[PDB]
This record gives sequence, C-alpha cells and structure tokens, in this order.
Amino acid sequence: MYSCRAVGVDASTVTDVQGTCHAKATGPGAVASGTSVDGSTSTATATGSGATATSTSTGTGTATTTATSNAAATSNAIGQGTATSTATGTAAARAIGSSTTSASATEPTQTKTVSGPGAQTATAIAIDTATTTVTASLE
Amino acid sequence: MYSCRAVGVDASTVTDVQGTCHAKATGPGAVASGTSVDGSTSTATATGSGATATSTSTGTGTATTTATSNAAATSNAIGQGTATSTATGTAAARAIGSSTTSASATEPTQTKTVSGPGAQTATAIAIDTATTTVTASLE
Repeated sequence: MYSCRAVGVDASTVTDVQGTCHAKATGPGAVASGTSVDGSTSTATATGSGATATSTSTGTGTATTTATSNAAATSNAIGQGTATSTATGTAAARAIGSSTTSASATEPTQTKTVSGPGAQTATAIAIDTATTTVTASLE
Repeated sequence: MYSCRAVGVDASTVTDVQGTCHAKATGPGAVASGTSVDGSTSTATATGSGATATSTSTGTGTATTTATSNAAATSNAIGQGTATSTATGTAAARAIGSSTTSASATEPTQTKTVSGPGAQTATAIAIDTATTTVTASLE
C-alpha cells in the first residue's frame, strides 16, 4: 500500500506523493491524506482553514477529493470505479461530500450536486462512478 | 471476494449469506447488499419501502449497515476498523448515514448522531471506529 499526507501551514502549499498517492494541502487548518496501491490512484487536495480531503483507493479505483475552507471531501474507490468529491464551505456553513465506488453498490452511476446557505451534505455510492459536489454559503 | 444481496418482497424477509457477507431485506422496496473477504465481515439489513443498506469490507474490517423506511446506510470498512451506520426515515424525510474506516483517515474514532424533522444526513470517517446514527422525522 502507499499512503500520503499533506498538512497545510501558513502561506504554504505542501505536497506529499508516494507512488500513486497524491496529497496537497494549502494554508493553516488544511489536511489532505490518502492510501492507494499500484493500479489505483488517490488524489486529495485541501485549501484553507477547516478543509479535510481523504482519498482511499484499492484495485483499479480512482479516488479524488477537493476540500476548500470549512469542508470535508471523502472518496472511497474500493476495488474499482471513480469516486470524486468536491466540497466548499464558509465560516459557520460546513460542506460535506462523500463518494464511494464499490462492487456492492446497486447503481452503476450516482451523482449528487448540492448548494445552499448553511451546512450542506452530499453522499453518493455507485459501482462505476460516484460524484458529489457540495457548496455551503452564508446563512 | 464474497458478495451478497437481499431484495425485500411483500410480507417477506429475504436473507442472502455468502461466506462473511450477510444481507437481509424485509418488505417491498428494501435492498441490502455487501462484499467481504475471509477475515472481514459485512452485515447489511434493510426494512421497509426506500431502505438501502450497503456494507463493503476488506482486510480485517467490519462493515455493518441498518436502514429502515426512507433511508440509506452505507458502511465501508477498508482494510481494517469497524464502520457502523444506522438510518431511519419516514415518507418525505430521508435519513442518510455513511461510515468509513480507512488507514488514510486522520482520527482513530469518529461518531455522528443526528436526529430531526425533514431530511437528515450523518457521515463519519475514522481509522478504527466510524459510527453514524441518523433519524429523520415528519416535518
């Protein structure tokens, strides 16, 4: 297994790449982490205070997360498929995205796009393609 | 890999067990499914119309989902840990639970308990123990 982690510090972008595992974090309170294998890809990008991006892939899966500001994006590409999650929050409106691809899911594709004032969440589970996009704006 | 799936039919409980993969569905519009390996355990239980329970485990992970009525519970125990999700909804208030355990998570434990009128979501990601409990009640 490869594992990667980048912790954002003031006025820095930090990159950690191990094999097929790419983590990138910008600014204080940003954390990107992942695990992957040969044949899989994990990409995690976090920007700004309260941003957490976690990408987990196995088999031939691609797990991609992008978290900005008060936001968590989690992608689990378990054995196969493309799990993509993008989440953007603001102070006092947290955006949470979760995408999973798994042979146990019922649907080939699941897409959730969510946008509004205050806390917002979007979750997708699919066999081939799980995609979540979440924006939380000021109440 | 083992895979299991149970589709609820009228006035029936349906059970499908393959190796360490246990799916149980009761009533029409209930679906439970999972994948697991030797050394892992997946348990998925769905009851009532609109209930979807999906349990994915690898390595030594335990993935447990329970979905009742207008509800989705998803547990991903990737390589290790105990991912447990319980979700209960009603007509026009959907409950969504997602729990993931993964070596790429930042925190050993993450617990989210969520209850209220209208749609409710809870997501947890952790290294060892991710637990979500969600109840959505009538607005």
